[PDB]
Amino acid sequence: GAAIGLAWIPYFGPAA
Repeated sequence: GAAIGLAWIPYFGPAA
């Protein structure tokens, strides 16, 4: 979704 439900990973990097 990249809306809100998935707003934890950014810590590791959006383009992991």
